[PDB]
Amino acid sequence: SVGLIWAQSTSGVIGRDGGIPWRLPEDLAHFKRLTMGHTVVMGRRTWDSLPAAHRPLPGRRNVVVTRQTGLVAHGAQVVGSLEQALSPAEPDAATWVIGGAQIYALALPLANRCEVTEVDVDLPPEDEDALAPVLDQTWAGTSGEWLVSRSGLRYRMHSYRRL
Ligand SMILES: NC(=O)c1ccc[n+]([C@@H]2O[C@H](COP(=O)([O-])OP(=O)(O)OC[C@H]3O[C@@H](n4cnc5c(N)ncnc54)[C@H](OP(=O)(O)O)[C@@H]3O)[C@@H](O)[C@H]2O)c1
Ligand SMILES: CCc1nc(N)nc(N)c1OCCCNc1ccccc1N1CCC(C(=O)O)CC1
Repeated sequence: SVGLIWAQSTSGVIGRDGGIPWRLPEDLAHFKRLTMGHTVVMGRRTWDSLPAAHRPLPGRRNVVVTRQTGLVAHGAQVVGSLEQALSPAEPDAATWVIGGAQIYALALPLANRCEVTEVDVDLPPEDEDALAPVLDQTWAGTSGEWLVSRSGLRYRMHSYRRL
């Protein structure tokens, strides 16, 4: 089982200036609950984007997809392709692909699940933004209710499964 998990603005932005252009504690907790104890696979730019306190993601096996021989920043297992990242795999549990846009594009054809947090923050897409992948007719989804964060932003979760 391969799942993609991401947070996006309503406009579809996932990344800007090497980071995430909002702060949503409730999404961080959701992401931690879904991924704890599992393998997380990410692109190398996302690895380098993590705040140092959070790299590697504690309690998870951190796999980083790169074309380089290895990385200066410690704590990852490097692989040269998504296929190498995914096999061997943890039994009875998802491997989670946690970004960014390039790695989501590689993983989308292989995935069985997508877990999306939508953040109602007004962020018109800018030229260099990383955007969320678009889901085609092979996906069926359900959506939770709109929630209000302690910081005032409205957000909600969408969950998709391959038909
Ligand atoms: N909102 C969210 O949920 C979320 C989640 C994660 C990240 N983000 C944001 O997304 C942005 C980063 O995304 P991104 O698309 O620029 O980068 P990315 O997917 O994180 O990483 C791209 C890197 O992955 C490696 N790579 C890509 N294709 C490969 C392939 N076929 N084989 C081997 N290695 C390959 C390359 O590493 P090398 O250059 O080392 O070869 C490439 O530079 C940041 O803004 C980050 O904050 C947002
Ligand atoms: C939460 C962002 C997010 N949200 C959904 N829904 N999906 C994703 N793929 C995703 O990006 C994860 C990679 C970037 N994380 C990240 C980026 C910037 C600051 C902090 C973090 N971290 C959050 C998770 C914390 C942990 O889990 O311990 C540690 C700090």
